[PDB]
Amino acid sequence: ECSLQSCTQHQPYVVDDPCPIHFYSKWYIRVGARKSAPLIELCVQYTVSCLPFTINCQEPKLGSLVVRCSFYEDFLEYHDVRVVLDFI
Amino acid sequence: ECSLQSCTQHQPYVVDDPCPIHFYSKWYIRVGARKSAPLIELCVQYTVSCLPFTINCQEPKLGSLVVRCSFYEDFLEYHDVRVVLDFI
Repeated sequence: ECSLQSCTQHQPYVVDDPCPIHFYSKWYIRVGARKSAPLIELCVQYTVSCLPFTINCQEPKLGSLVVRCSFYEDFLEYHDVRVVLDFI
Repeated sequence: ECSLQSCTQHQPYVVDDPCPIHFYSKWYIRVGARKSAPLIELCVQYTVSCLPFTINCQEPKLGSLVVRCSFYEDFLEYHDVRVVLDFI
């Protein structure tokens, strides 16, 4: 799955949670455009705040933002959602 | 809306139509990561075939592939869907 979000470049932006309502959230940065790339977990200048998760509206330099969604709190099954931005 | 498709880099790939079933299709290349960017219409080396629409599995150099979907043949209302690839 994939999420297209619009924001103003180089300005704070509260990222809309692409996961279904109630689903638990983990935010990552992947490396390269490659299917199985390593992930850098966020909230364990790009990152602005973690409460709520807000960023400066640009693409990170080494990968593309990713949200890990799960129906369960400890992620028995999870689904990833790439977050791609375009600039108004 | 957005579509994440997996393919093998630098190899022919038949793009899966992200539009709903039956919806009419126009394929474009936008310019830059900017919301209102000009569009280059395809099927009026990246492009491999138009029947069915197949490409070489990479990101185009100046923008990101886009599909224009419409319930009507002459596009009274249309919805765009960005196509983003990752590489297995």
